[PDB]
Amino acid sequence: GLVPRGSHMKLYIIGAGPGDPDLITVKGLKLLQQADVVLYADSLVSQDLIAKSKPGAEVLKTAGMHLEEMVGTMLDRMREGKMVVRVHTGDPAMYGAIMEQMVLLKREGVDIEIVPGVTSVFAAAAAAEAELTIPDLTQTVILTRAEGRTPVPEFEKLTDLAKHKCTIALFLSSTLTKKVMKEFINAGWSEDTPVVVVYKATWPDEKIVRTTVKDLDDAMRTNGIRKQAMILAGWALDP
Amino acid sequence: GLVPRGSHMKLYIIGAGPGDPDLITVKGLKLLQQADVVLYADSLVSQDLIAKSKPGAEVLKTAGMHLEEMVGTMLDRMREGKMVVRVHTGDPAMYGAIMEQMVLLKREGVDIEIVPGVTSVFAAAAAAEAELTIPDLTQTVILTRAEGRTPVPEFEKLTDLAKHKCTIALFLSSTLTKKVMKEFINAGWSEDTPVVVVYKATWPDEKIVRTTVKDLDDAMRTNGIRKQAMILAGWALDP
Ligand SMILES: Nc1ncnc2c1ncn2[C@@H]1O[C@H](CSCC[C@H](N)C(=O)O)[C@@H](O)[C@H]1O
Ligand SMILES: Nc1ncnc2c1ncn2[C@@H]1O[C@H](CSCC[C@H](N)C(=O)O)[C@@H](O)[C@H]1O
Repeated sequence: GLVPRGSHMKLYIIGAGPGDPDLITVKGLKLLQQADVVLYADSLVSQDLIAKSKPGAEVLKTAGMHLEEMVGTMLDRMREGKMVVRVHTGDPAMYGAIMEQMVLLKREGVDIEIVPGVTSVFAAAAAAEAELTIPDLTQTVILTRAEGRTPVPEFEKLTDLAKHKCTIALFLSSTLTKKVMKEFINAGWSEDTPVVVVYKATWPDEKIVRTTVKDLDDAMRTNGIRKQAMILAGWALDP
Repeated sequence: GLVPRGSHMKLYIIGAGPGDPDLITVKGLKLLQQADVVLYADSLVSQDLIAKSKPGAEVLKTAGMHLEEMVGTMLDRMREGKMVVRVHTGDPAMYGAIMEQMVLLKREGVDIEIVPGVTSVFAAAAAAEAELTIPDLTQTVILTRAEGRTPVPEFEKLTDLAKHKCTIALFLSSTLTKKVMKEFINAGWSEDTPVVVVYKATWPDEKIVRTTVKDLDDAMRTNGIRKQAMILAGWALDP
Protein backbone atom coordinates (compact mmCIF):
# COMPACT_ATOMS: atom_id res chain seq x y z
CA GLY A 1 0.00 0.00 0.00
CA LEU A 2 1.28 3.42 -1.03
CA VAL A 3 0.84 5.77 1.96
CA PRO A 4 1.26 5.66 5.76
CA ARG A 5 -1.98 5.60 7.75
CA GLY A 6 -0.88 4.61 11.24
CA SER A 7 -2.16 1.08 10.52
CA HIS A 8 0.45 -0.52 12.83
CA MET A 9 -1.54 1.05 15.73
CA LYS A 10 -4.12 -1.73 15.59
CA LEU A 11 -5.00 -4.98 17.30
CA TYR A 12 -6.85 -7.72 15.38
CA ILE A 13 -8.76 -9.97 17.80
CA ILE A 14 -9.34 -13.06 15.68
CA GLY A 15 -11.92 -15.77 16.34
CA ALA A 16 -9.94 -18.93 15.62
CA GLY A 17 -13.02 -21.24 15.67
CA PRO A 18 -13.49 -24.39 17.75
CA GLY A 19 -10.12 -26.01 16.96
CA ASP A 20 -9.96 -27.48 13.41
CA PRO A 21 -7.55 -25.09 11.61
CA ASP A 22 -9.95 -24.88 8.70
CA LEU A 23 -12.82 -23.52 10.85
CA ILE A 24 -11.00 -20.19 11.12
CA THR A 25 -12.59 -17.67 8.75
CA VAL A 26 -10.79 -17.00 5.44
CA LYS A 27 -10.26 -13.40 6.66
CA GLY A 28 -8.83 -14.49 10.03
CA LEU A 29 -6.42 -16.82 8.14
CA LYS A 30 -5.28 -13.97 5.87
CA LEU A 31 -4.52 -11.77 8.87
CA LEU A 32 -2.85 -14.66 10.74
CA GLN A 33 -0.62 -15.26 7.70
CA GLN A 34 0.57 -11.66 7.51
CA ALA A 35 0.98 -10.82 11.19
CA ASP A 36 4.48 -10.04 12.46
CA VAL A 37 3.36 -10.73 16.03
CA VAL A 38 0.89 -13.50 16.99
CA LEU A 39 -0.51 -13.72 20.56
CA TYR A 40 -2.50 -16.78 21.76
CA ALA A 41 -3.32 -19.24 24.57
CA ASP A 42 -1.67 -22.64 24.25
CA SER A 43 -3.45 -25.94 23.92
CA LEU A 44 -6.93 -24.42 23.17
CA VAL A 45 -5.90 -22.80 19.91
CA SER A 46 -4.43 -25.53 17.73
CA GLN A 47 -0.71 -25.66 17.01
CA ASP A 48 -1.50 -26.43 13.37
CA LEU A 49 -3.40 -23.10 13.12
CA ILE A 50 -0.60 -21.08 14.78
CA ALA A 51 2.01 -22.80 12.54
CA LYS A 52 0.26 -21.08 9.60
CA SER A 53 1.90 -17.75 10.63
CA LYS A 54 4.74 -16.60 8.40
CA PRO A 55 8.40 -17.49 8.78
CA GLY A 56 9.89 -14.91 11.18
CA ALA A 57 6.65 -14.03 12.99
CA GLU A 58 7.13 -13.66 16.74
CA VAL A 59 4.73 -16.16 18.35
CA LEU A 60 3.95 -15.39 22.03
CA LYS A 61 1.95 -17.54 24.50
CA THR A 62 0.00 -15.35 26.95
CA ALA A 63 -1.11 -17.75 29.72
CA GLY A 64 1.79 -16.88 32.04
CA MET A 65 1.64 -13.12 31.44
CA HIS A 66 -0.20 -10.40 33.40
CA LEU A 67 -2.49 -7.80 31.72
CA GLU A 68 -0.27 -4.69 31.81
CA GLU A 69 2.76 -6.65 30.52
CA MET A 70 0.94 -8.28 27.63
CA VAL A 71 -0.52 -4.93 26.74
CA GLY A 72 2.84 -3.20 27.16
CA THR A 73 4.42 -5.80 24.84
CA MET A 74 1.64 -5.37 22.27
CA LEU A 75 2.17 -1.59 22.23
CA ASP A 76 5.96 -1.90 21.94
CA ARG A 77 5.62 -4.04 18.82
CA MET A 78 2.89 -1.75 17.45
CA ARG A 79 5.21 1.28 17.98
CA GLU A 80 7.97 -0.51 16.12
CA GLY A 81 5.60 -0.69 13.14
CA LYS A 82 4.63 -4.32 13.41
CA MET A 83 1.30 -5.95 12.56
CA VAL A 84 0.08 -7.49 15.82
CA VAL A 85 -2.82 -9.99 16.18
CA ARG A 86 -4.27 -12.03 19.11
CA VAL A 87 -5.96 -15.38 18.30
CA HIS A 88 -8.85 -16.46 20.58
CA THR A 89 -10.77 -19.76 20.73
CA GLY A 90 -14.22 -19.93 19.09
CA ASP A 91 -15.68 -16.42 18.88
CA PRO A 92 -14.21 -13.80 21.22
CA ALA A 93 -17.58 -12.48 22.33
CA MET A 94 -18.23 -15.53 24.52
CA TYR A 95 -15.92 -15.39 27.52
CA GLY A 96 -12.98 -14.29 25.30
CA ALA A 97 -11.82 -11.82 28.03
CA ILE A 98 -11.08 -9.18 25.41
CA MET A 99 -12.54 -6.07 27.08
CA GLU A 100 -9.63 -5.39 29.48
CA GLN A 101 -6.99 -5.32 26.79
CA MET A 102 -9.27 -3.23 24.53
CA VAL A 103 -9.77 -0.52 27.16
CA LEU A 104 -6.03 -0.20 27.89
CA LEU A 105 -5.09 -0.23 24.18
CA LYS A 106 -7.67 2.31 23.07
CA ARG A 107 -6.30 4.72 25.74
CA GLU A 108 -2.96 4.45 23.90
CA GLY A 109 -4.70 5.27 20.65
CA VAL A 110 -4.84 1.72 19.21
CA ASP A 111 -7.63 0.76 16.82
CA ILE A 112 -9.42 -2.52 17.44
CA GLU A 113 -10.73 -4.91 14.87
CA ILE A 114 -12.51 -8.07 16.06
CA VAL A 115 -12.83 -10.81 13.40
CA PRO A 116 -15.81 -12.94 14.43
CA GLY A 117 -15.42 -16.74 14.43
CA VAL A 118 -17.22 -20.04 14.84
CA THR A 119 -18.19 -20.46 18.48
CA SER A 120 -18.00 -23.86 20.12
CA VAL A 121 -21.76 -23.88 20.77
CA PHE A 122 -22.33 -23.93 16.99
CA ALA A 123 -19.47 -26.36 16.30
CA ALA A 124 -21.17 -28.75 18.82
CA ALA A 125 -24.68 -28.27 17.34
CA ALA A 126 -23.28 -29.10 13.91
CA ALA A 127 -21.40 -32.19 15.13
CA ALA A 128 -24.65 -33.34 16.78
CA GLU A 129 -26.67 -32.62 13.61
CA ALA A 130 -28.99 -30.43 15.52
CA GLU A 131 -30.67 -27.15 14.77
CA LEU A 132 -31.11 -25.31 18.11
CA THR A 133 -34.32 -23.59 17.14
CA ILE A 134 -37.42 -25.71 16.22
CA PRO A 135 -40.68 -24.00 15.16
CA ASP A 136 -43.32 -24.93 17.82
CA LEU A 137 -40.74 -26.44 20.24
CA THR A 138 -38.23 -23.70 21.02
CA GLN A 139 -37.21 -20.33 19.53
CA THR A 140 -34.62 -19.38 22.21
CA VAL A 141 -31.07 -20.55 22.88
CA ILE A 142 -29.50 -19.65 26.21
CA LEU A 143 -25.71 -19.37 26.34
CA THR A 144 -24.40 -19.54 29.89
CA ARG A 145 -22.14 -21.34 32.35
CA ALA A 146 -22.90 -23.41 35.52
CA GLU A 147 -21.76 -21.82 38.83
CA GLY A 148 -18.79 -23.60 40.52
CA ARG A 149 -16.79 -21.50 43.03
CA THR A 150 -17.02 -18.29 40.92
CA PRO A 151 -20.66 -17.25 41.33
CA VAL A 152 -22.84 -16.03 38.45
CA PRO A 153 -25.00 -12.91 38.76
CA GLU A 154 -28.08 -13.21 40.95
CA PHE A 155 -30.64 -13.26 38.10
CA GLU A 156 -28.76 -15.79 36.01
CA LYS A 157 -28.76 -18.99 38.11
CA LEU A 158 -29.07 -22.12 36.00
CA THR A 159 -32.45 -23.22 37.52
CA ASP A 160 -34.14 -19.88 36.83
CA LEU A 161 -32.71 -19.83 33.31
CA ALA A 162 -34.01 -23.39 32.84
CA LYS A 163 -37.63 -22.49 33.62
CA HIS A 164 -37.92 -21.26 29.99
CA LYS A 165 -37.53 -24.91 28.81
CA CYS A 166 -35.67 -23.80 25.67
CA THR A 167 -32.24 -24.88 24.45
CA ILE A 168 -29.43 -24.20 26.98
CA ALA A 169 -25.77 -24.29 25.95
CA LEU A 170 -23.25 -24.54 28.82
CA PHE A 171 -19.67 -23.24 28.45
CA LEU A 172 -16.97 -23.91 31.12
CA SER A 173 -19.10 -26.56 32.84
CA SER A 174 -17.81 -30.01 32.06
CA THR A 175 -16.84 -30.71 35.73
CA LEU A 176 -20.06 -29.17 37.10
CA THR A 177 -22.51 -31.79 35.82
CA LYS A 178 -23.86 -32.60 39.33
CA LYS A 179 -24.73 -28.94 39.78
CA VAL A 180 -26.27 -28.79 36.24
CA MET A 181 -28.43 -31.83 36.92
CA LYS A 182 -29.78 -30.45 40.19
CA GLU A 183 -30.47 -27.11 38.56
CA PHE A 184 -32.39 -28.79 35.66
CA ILE A 185 -34.42 -31.12 37.94
CA ASN A 186 -35.22 -28.23 40.30
CA ALA A 187 -36.55 -26.19 37.33
CA GLY A 188 -38.99 -29.08 36.69
CA TRP A 189 -37.28 -30.53 33.63
CA SER A 190 -37.96 -34.19 32.97
CA GLU A 191 -34.90 -36.24 33.96
CA ASP A 192 -35.24 -37.74 30.46
CA THR A 193 -34.60 -34.44 28.65
CA PRO A 194 -31.90 -34.93 26.01
CA VAL A 195 -28.37 -33.63 26.70
CA VAL A 196 -25.60 -33.79 24.05
CA VAL A 197 -21.97 -33.29 25.20
CA VAL A 198 -19.36 -32.45 22.54
CA TYR A 199 -15.85 -32.73 23.91
CA LYS A 200 -13.24 -30.97 21.79
CA ALA A 201 -15.61 -30.39 18.89
CA THR A 202 -13.75 -30.56 15.55
CA TRP A 203 -10.44 -31.71 17.01
CA PRO A 204 -9.04 -35.13 16.02
CA ASP A 205 -9.98 -36.50 19.50
CA GLU A 206 -13.58 -35.11 19.44
CA LYS A 207 -16.15 -37.22 21.27
CA ILE A 208 -19.89 -36.87 20.92
CA VAL A 209 -21.86 -38.18 23.90
CA ARG A 210 -25.65 -38.55 23.77
CA THR A 211 -27.33 -38.78 27.20
CA THR A 212 -30.02 -37.24 29.38
CA VAL A 213 -30.19 -35.07 32.51
CA LYS A 214 -30.33 -38.18 34.74
CA ASP A 215 -27.15 -39.80 33.28
CA LEU A 216 -25.20 -36.57 32.60
CA ASP A 217 -22.63 -36.89 35.46
CA ASP A 218 -22.16 -40.61 34.77
CA ALA A 219 -21.78 -40.13 31.01
CA MET A 220 -19.17 -37.42 31.65
CA ARG A 221 -17.09 -39.54 34.06
CA THR A 222 -17.54 -42.75 32.11
CA ASN A 223 -16.36 -41.06 28.89
CA GLY A 224 -13.48 -39.31 30.66
CA ILE A 225 -14.63 -35.80 29.60
CA ARG A 226 -13.23 -33.33 32.13
CA LYS A 227 -12.55 -30.22 30.07
CA GLN A 228 -13.24 -28.48 26.80
CA ALA A 229 -16.81 -29.70 26.53
CA MET A 230 -19.90 -27.99 25.21
CA ILE A 231 -23.15 -29.17 26.80
CA LEU A 232 -26.33 -28.75 24.73
CA ALA A 233 -29.46 -29.49 26.74
CA GLY A 234 -33.09 -29.52 25.54
CA TRP A 235 -35.72 -31.33 23.43
CA ALA A 236 -34.06 -29.87 20.31
CA LEU A 237 -31.32 -32.44 21.01
CA ASP A 238 -33.67 -35.39 20.82
CA PRO A 239 -32.31 -37.89 18.40
CA GLY B 1 -9.56 -40.63 -4.32
CA LEU B 2 -9.04 -44.26 -5.30
CA VAL B 3 -12.19 -46.19 -4.29
CA PRO B 4 -15.98 -45.69 -4.32
CA ARG B 5 -17.56 -45.07 -0.93
CA GLY B 6 -21.04 -43.80 -1.77
CA SER B 7 -19.81 -40.27 -0.99
CA HIS B 8 -22.23 -38.69 -3.52
CA MET B 9 -25.03 -39.70 -1.07
CA LYS B 10 -24.31 -36.70 1.15
CA LEU B 11 -25.56 -33.20 1.82
CA TYR B 12 -23.18 -30.53 3.13
CA ILE B 13 -25.12 -27.83 5.00
CA ILE B 14 -22.64 -24.96 5.00
CA GLY B 15 -22.71 -21.94 7.31
CA ALA B 16 -21.90 -19.11 4.92
CA GLY B 17 -21.36 -16.51 7.70
CA PRO B 18 -23.04 -13.10 8.02
CA GLY B 19 -22.48 -11.94 4.42
CA ASP B 20 -18.83 -10.92 3.73
CA PRO B 21 -17.58 -13.73 1.44
CA ASP B 22 -14.45 -14.03 3.54
CA LEU B 23 -16.39 -14.83 6.75
CA ILE B 24 -17.20 -18.27 5.36
CA THR B 25 -14.94 -20.87 6.98
CA VAL B 26 -11.95 -22.10 4.94
CA LYS B 27 -13.58 -25.57 4.95
CA GLY B 28 -16.96 -24.25 3.76
CA LEU B 29 -15.13 -22.41 0.92
CA LYS B 30 -13.31 -25.61 -0.11
CA LEU B 31 -16.59 -27.51 -0.30
CA LEU B 32 -18.33 -24.62 -2.10
CA GLN B 33 -15.52 -24.60 -4.68
CA GLN B 34 -15.84 -28.31 -5.46
CA ALA B 35 -19.61 -28.76 -5.39
CA ASP B 36 -21.35 -29.74 -8.63
CA VAL B 37 -24.68 -28.54 -7.24
CA VAL B 38 -25.06 -25.43 -5.02
CA LEU B 39 -28.40 -24.66 -3.29
CA TYR B 40 -29.04 -21.29 -1.55
CA ALA B 41 -31.47 -18.45 -0.74
CA ASP B 42 -30.99 -15.30 -2.79
CA SER B 43 -30.12 -11.90 -1.45
CA LEU B 44 -29.14 -13.12 2.09
CA VAL B 45 -26.20 -15.21 0.92
CA SER B 46 -23.93 -12.91 -1.07
CA GLN B 47 -23.64 -13.25 -4.83
CA ASP B 48 -19.87 -12.83 -4.51
CA LEU B 49 -19.74 -15.95 -2.28
CA ILE B 50 -21.92 -18.04 -4.64
CA ALA B 51 -19.82 -16.88 -7.65
CA LYS B 52 -16.90 -18.73 -6.03
CA SER B 53 -18.45 -22.07 -7.15
CA LYS B 54 -16.69 -23.76 -10.06
CA PRO B 55 -17.39 -23.21 -13.74
CA GLY B 56 -20.20 -25.64 -14.67
CA ALA B 57 -21.71 -25.96 -11.18
CA GLU B 58 -25.50 -25.94 -11.23
CA VAL B 59 -26.57 -23.04 -8.98
CA LEU B 60 -30.19 -23.30 -7.75
CA LYS B 61 -32.18 -20.69 -5.76
CA THR B 62 -34.60 -22.36 -3.33
CA ALA B 63 -36.97 -19.56 -2.23
CA GLY B 64 -39.68 -20.45 -4.75
CA MET B 65 -39.46 -24.22 -4.24
CA HIS B 66 -41.46 -26.50 -1.91
CA LEU B 67 -39.81 -29.02 0.48
CA GLU B 68 -40.47 -32.31 -1.34
CA GLU B 69 -39.34 -30.83 -4.69
CA MET B 70 -36.11 -29.37 -3.38
CA VAL B 71 -35.41 -32.63 -1.64
CA GLY B 72 -36.38 -34.64 -4.72
CA THR B 73 -34.01 -32.50 -6.81
CA MET B 74 -31.19 -32.94 -4.28
CA LEU B 75 -31.61 -36.73 -4.38
CA ASP B 76 -31.72 -36.84 -8.18
CA ARG B 77 -28.38 -35.06 -8.41
CA MET B 78 -26.95 -37.19 -5.60
CA ARG B 79 -28.05 -40.36 -7.48
CA GLU B 80 -26.34 -39.10 -10.61
CA GLY B 81 -23.11 -39.02 -8.59
CA LYS B 82 -22.90 -35.30 -8.02
CA MET B 83 -21.50 -33.44 -5.01
CA VAL B 84 -24.42 -31.42 -3.65
CA VAL B 85 -24.19 -28.61 -1.03
CA ARG B 86 -26.71 -26.11 0.47
CA VAL B 87 -25.37 -22.72 1.67
CA HIS B 88 -27.18 -21.09 4.63
CA THR B 89 -26.77 -17.61 6.17
CA GLY B 90 -24.74 -17.28 9.38
CA ASP B 91 -24.73 -20.62 11.21
CA PRO B 92 -27.47 -23.09 10.30
CA ALA B 93 -28.32 -23.92 13.90
CA MET B 94 -30.09 -20.58 14.41
CA TYR B 95 -33.34 -20.62 12.46
CA GLY B 96 -31.59 -22.26 9.45
CA ALA B 97 -34.68 -24.51 8.86
CA ILE B 98 -32.45 -27.49 8.17
CA MET B 99 -34.25 -30.23 10.14
CA GLU B 100 -37.03 -30.92 7.59
CA GLN B 101 -34.68 -31.57 4.71
CA MET B 102 -32.40 -33.66 6.98
CA VAL B 103 -35.22 -35.99 8.05
CA LEU B 104 -36.41 -36.60 4.47
CA LEU B 105 -32.85 -37.10 3.16
CA LYS B 106 -31.71 -39.47 5.88
CA ARG B 107 -34.76 -41.68 5.08
CA GLU B 108 -33.29 -41.97 1.55
CA GLY B 109 -29.96 -42.97 3.04
CA VAL B 110 -28.17 -39.63 2.62
CA ASP B 111 -25.38 -38.66 5.02
CA ILE B 112 -25.45 -35.16 6.48
CA GLU B 113 -22.52 -32.97 7.24
CA ILE B 114 -23.16 -29.52 8.75
CA VAL B 115 -20.21 -27.09 8.48
CA PRO B 116 -20.67 -24.56 11.29
CA GLY B 117 -20.32 -20.85 10.47
CA VAL B 118 -20.19 -17.35 11.90
CA THR B 119 -23.63 -16.41 13.19
CA SER B 120 -24.91 -12.89 12.77
CA VAL B 121 -25.13 -12.40 16.55
CA PHE B 122 -21.32 -12.73 16.72
CA ALA B 123 -20.72 -10.71 13.55
CA ALA B 124 -22.76 -7.88 15.21
CA ALA B 125 -20.95 -8.16 18.58
CA ALA B 126 -17.63 -7.88 16.76
CA ALA B 127 -18.73 -4.88 14.66
CA ALA B 128 -19.88 -3.22 17.91
CA GLU B 129 -16.59 -4.09 19.66
CA ALA B 130 -18.44 -5.80 22.40
CA GLU B 131 -17.85 -8.94 24.37
CA LEU B 132 -21.28 -10.33 25.35
CA THR B 133 -20.13 -11.81 28.62
CA ILE B 134 -18.66 -9.51 31.35
CA PRO B 135 -17.41 -10.98 34.66
CA ASP B 136 -19.64 -9.48 37.43
CA LEU B 137 -22.17 -7.98 34.96
CA THR B 138 -23.51 -10.86 32.87
CA GLN B 139 -22.50 -14.46 32.10
CA THR B 140 -25.54 -15.35 29.93
CA VAL B 141 -26.49 -14.49 26.35
CA ILE B 142 -30.06 -15.16 25.25
CA LEU B 143 -30.64 -15.81 21.55
CA THR B 144 -34.28 -15.36 20.59
CA ARG B 145 -36.79 -13.54 18.40
CA ALA B 146 -39.62 -11.05 19.24
CA GLU B 147 -43.18 -12.36 18.64
CA GLY B 148 -45.02 -10.72 15.67
CA ARG B 149 -47.94 -12.71 14.20
CA THR B 150 -46.16 -16.09 14.58
CA PRO B 151 -46.25 -16.70 18.34
CA VAL B 152 -43.28 -18.02 20.33
CA PRO B 153 -43.66 -20.83 22.86
CA GLU B 154 -45.45 -19.97 26.09
CA PHE B 155 -42.33 -19.99 28.32
CA GLU B 156 -40.22 -17.92 25.96
CA LYS B 157 -41.96 -14.52 25.80
CA LEU B 158 -39.52 -11.64 25.54
CA THR B 159 -40.52 -10.03 28.90
CA ASP B 160 -39.99 -13.23 30.89
CA LEU B 161 -36.69 -13.83 29.12
CA ALA B 162 -35.70 -10.23 29.95
CA LYS B 163 -36.16 -10.66 33.71
CA HIS B 164 -32.66 -12.26 33.77
CA LYS B 165 -31.16 -8.84 32.84
CA CYS B 166 -28.38 -10.48 30.81
CA THR B 167 -27.46 -9.91 27.17
CA ILE B 168 -30.35 -10.58 24.73
CA ALA B 169 -29.74 -10.98 21.00
CA LEU B 170 -32.84 -10.67 18.78
CA PHE B 171 -33.02 -12.36 15.35
CA LEU B 172 -35.90 -11.68 12.88
CA SER B 173 -37.08 -8.64 14.85
CA SER B 174 -36.10 -5.45 13.10
CA THR B 175 -39.77 -4.44 12.43
CA LEU B 176 -40.91 -5.47 15.94
CA THR B 177 -39.10 -2.78 17.92
CA LYS B 178 -42.32 -1.44 19.53
CA LYS B 179 -43.05 -4.91 20.85
CA VAL B 180 -39.39 -5.31 22.03
CA MET B 181 -39.50 -2.00 23.88
CA LYS B 182 -42.72 -2.85 25.71
CA GLU B 183 -41.37 -6.27 26.61
CA PHE B 184 -38.12 -4.75 28.01
CA ILE B 185 -39.90 -1.97 29.99
CA ASN B 186 -42.44 -4.47 31.35
CA ALA B 187 -39.56 -6.69 32.59
CA GLY B 188 -38.35 -3.65 34.61
CA TRP B 189 -35.37 -2.75 32.44
CA SER B 190 -34.27 0.86 32.62
CA GLU B 191 -35.38 2.68 29.47
CA ASP B 192 -31.74 3.79 29.27
CA THR B 193 -30.36 0.26 28.83
CA PRO B 194 -28.01 0.16 25.83
CA VAL B 195 -29.23 -1.40 22.57
CA VAL B 196 -26.90 -1.84 19.54
CA VAL B 197 -28.51 -2.57 16.13
CA VAL B 198 -26.27 -3.98 13.38
CA TYR B 199 -27.99 -3.90 10.02
CA LYS B 200 -26.37 -6.16 7.42
CA ALA B 201 -23.30 -6.82 9.53
CA THR B 202 -20.20 -7.24 7.33
CA TRP B 203 -21.90 -6.27 4.08
CA PRO B 204 -20.73 -3.15 2.20
CA ASP B 205 -23.92 -1.30 3.33
CA GLU B 206 -23.59 -2.30 7.04
CA LYS B 207 -24.89 0.26 9.53
CA ILE B 208 -24.15 0.26 13.23
CA VAL B 209 -26.73 2.09 15.32
CA ARG B 210 -26.13 2.84 19.01
CA THR B 211 -29.30 3.63 20.99
CA THR B 212 -31.31 2.64 24.06
CA VAL B 213 -34.61 0.88 24.80
CA LYS B 214 -36.48 4.22 24.81
CA ASP B 215 -35.23 5.32 21.32
CA LEU B 216 -35.11 1.85 19.70
CA ASP B 217 -38.20 2.23 17.42
CA ASP B 218 -37.19 5.78 16.45
CA ALA B 219 -33.56 4.83 15.75
CA MET B 220 -34.78 1.96 13.55
CA ARG B 221 -37.18 4.12 11.49
CA THR B 222 -34.86 7.11 11.37
CA ASN B 223 -32.00 4.95 10.07
CA GLY B 224 -34.25 3.12 7.60
CA ILE B 225 -33.44 -0.35 9.04
CA ARG B 226 -36.35 -2.64 8.20
CA LYS B 227 -34.72 -6.02 7.67
CA GLN B 228 -31.58 -8.04 8.22
CA ALA B 229 -30.79 -6.50 11.58
CA MET B 230 -29.30 -8.03 14.70
CA ILE B 231 -30.38 -6.34 17.94
CA LEU B 232 -28.01 -6.67 20.92
CA ALA B 233 -29.57 -5.38 24.13
CA GLY B 234 -27.97 -5.11 27.59
CA TRP B 235 -25.39 -3.30 29.76
CA ALA B 236 -22.65 -5.27 27.97
CA LEU B 237 -23.39 -2.93 25.04
CA ASP B 238 -22.63 0.20 27.00
CA PRO B 239 -20.13 2.26 25.12
N1 LIG C 1 -13.75 -27.19 20.65
C1 LIG C 1 -14.53 -27.12 21.73
N2 LIG C 1 -15.39 -28.14 22.01
C2 LIG C 1 -16.18 -28.02 23.09
N3 LIG C 1 -16.24 -26.98 23.95
C3 LIG C 1 -15.36 -26.04 23.63
C4 LIG C 1 -14.49 -26.02 22.56
N4 LIG C 1 -13.73 -24.87 22.58
C5 LIG C 1 -14.16 -24.17 23.63
N5 LIG C 1 -15.16 -24.86 24.29
C6 LIG C 1 -16.06 -24.39 25.29
O1 LIG C 1 -15.62 -23.10 25.64
C7 LIG C 1 -15.14 -23.04 26.99
C8 LIG C 1 -14.00 -22.05 27.12
S1 LIG C 1 -14.57 -20.29 27.25
C9 LIG C 1 -14.08 -19.75 25.59
C10 LIG C 1 -15.24 -20.05 24.56
C11 LIG C 1 -15.02 -19.53 23.10
N6 LIG C 1 -14.96 -18.05 23.19
C12 LIG C 1 -16.06 -20.00 22.08
O2 LIG C 1 -16.81 -19.13 21.46
O3 LIG C 1 -16.25 -21.25 21.91
C13 LIG C 1 -14.86 -24.52 27.33
O4 LIG C 1 -14.97 -24.76 28.74
C14 LIG C 1 -16.00 -25.23 26.59
O5 LIG C 1 -17.25 -25.03 27.25
N1 LIG D 1 -25.58 -9.97 8.24
C1 LIG D 1 -26.57 -9.84 9.14
N2 LIG D 1 -26.64 -8.71 9.89
C2 LIG D 1 -27.63 -8.62 10.80
N3 LIG D 1 -28.58 -9.54 11.07
C3 LIG D 1 -28.46 -10.60 10.28
C4 LIG D 1 -27.50 -10.83 9.31
N4 LIG D 1 -27.73 -12.04 8.69
C5 LIG D 1 -28.80 -12.57 9.30
N5 LIG D 1 -29.26 -11.71 10.28
C6 LIG D 1 -30.19 -11.97 11.32
O1 LIG D 1 -30.72 -13.25 11.07
C7 LIG D 1 -32.12 -13.20 10.74
C8 LIG D 1 -32.48 -14.29 9.75
S1 LIG D 1 -32.72 -15.95 10.53
C9 LIG D 1 -31.20 -16.72 9.94
C10 LIG D 1 -30.01 -16.43 10.94
C11 LIG D 1 -28.65 -17.13 10.63
N6 LIG D 1 -28.89 -18.58 10.76
C12 LIG D 1 -27.47 -16.67 11.50
O2 LIG D 1 -26.87 -17.53 12.28
O3 LIG D 1 -27.15 -15.44 11.53
C13 LIG D 1 -32.33 -11.73 10.33
O4 LIG D 1 -33.69 -11.31 10.56
C14 LIG D 1 -31.39 -11.00 11.30
O5 LIG D 1 -31.93 -10.98 12.63
